[PDB]
Amino acid sequence: TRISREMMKELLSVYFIMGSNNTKADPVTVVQKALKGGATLYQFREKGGDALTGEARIKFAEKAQAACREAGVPFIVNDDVELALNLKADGIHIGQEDANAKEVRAAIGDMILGVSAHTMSEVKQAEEDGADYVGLGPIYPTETKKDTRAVQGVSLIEAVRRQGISIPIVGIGGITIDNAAPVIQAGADGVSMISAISQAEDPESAARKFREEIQTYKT
Ligand SMILES: Cc1nc(C(=O)O)sc1CCOP(=O)(O)O
Ligand SMILES: C=C1C=NC(C(F)(F)F)=NC1=N
Repeated sequence: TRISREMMKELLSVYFIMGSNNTKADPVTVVQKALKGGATLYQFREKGGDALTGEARIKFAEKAQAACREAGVPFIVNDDVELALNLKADGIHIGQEDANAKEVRAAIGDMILGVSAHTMSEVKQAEEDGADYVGLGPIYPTETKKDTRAVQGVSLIEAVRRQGISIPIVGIGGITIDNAAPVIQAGADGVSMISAISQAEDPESAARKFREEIQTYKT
């Protein structure tokens, strides 16, 4: 069957997202350090300019997935349903324009399904379509993606919970160790980030601090 709501919420705690172009250091090493530090979930997101393509992309994906397996953390693939199926990934994350969530849910069996949502209606539709979790953002100003909607703070998260919507939620967009707390307090089940860890001088320590911080506010 699909993942349980309870387990999904635990996995979203410290959700690290990264592609080879999000760090000036060795990509594979940064991922391994994030996992060693405490990341509870990892998403393979290789996009933008200078992104790896073809065999080079697959090899990185395979290495990232191996680090995830060895750390006992699920491996999520961004957008590429075919790759997710080919690599036997633990899940897939899709956006609003990328595909038809209902069709993706049917094609991936019981894999974890994540959908990016930005409005109340999108959140409700995602759950109805079969999503196991929703990614809401950008919470704070970001420069890593540079193709996001306007910053929305934690007001939408609060509104969703106020209505009684219980779907697992992860916040994303400009999240740092210093602004993560309010996201959890608003009702999110975790925080997702790229730069806060990928560009940190000490990725392992960064993930560790996030782990402790999220644990504290979820308690
Ligand atoms: C991939 C992505 N999506 C966003 C959204 O708002 O949907 S924000 C984002 C990435 C931002 O990375 P960082 O943690 O470095 O700000
Ligand atoms: C654009 C995105 C928004 N949210 C998430 C996640 F945090 F994983 F839900 N991933 C993305 N790729």
